[PDB]
Amino acid sequence: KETAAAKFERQHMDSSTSAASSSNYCNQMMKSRNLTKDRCKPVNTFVHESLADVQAVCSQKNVACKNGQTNCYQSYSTMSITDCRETGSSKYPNCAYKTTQANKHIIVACEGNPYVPVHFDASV
Repeated sequence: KETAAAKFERQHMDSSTSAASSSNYCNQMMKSRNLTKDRCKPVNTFVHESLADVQAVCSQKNVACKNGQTNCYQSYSTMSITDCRETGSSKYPNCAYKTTQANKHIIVACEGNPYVPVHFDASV
């Protein structure tokens, strides 16, 4: 099994780097995190912050999730994020990604006891 909360960290957390290191970053991380095992996950975002920092977002600004549910929260501060979007030459099993670093507010769905992030919703 893999808890909702550990799957979030596996898919979205990357505190070991402060930014998108190189153009190689996405191809490497997407595969590394097993995001390219059943298909090429089209898009994925990695947050370069500490796990305490991202968890604290569950107590920040409450906003509507893209799905209409209401358990989403927006971060008061912008965080360092790396955006990975699948290219055109990307053909499974050879998935390809364009790495894109930025600093934006993250929106995450939170749930549970403790109330921890379980889904990345967006960034603005």
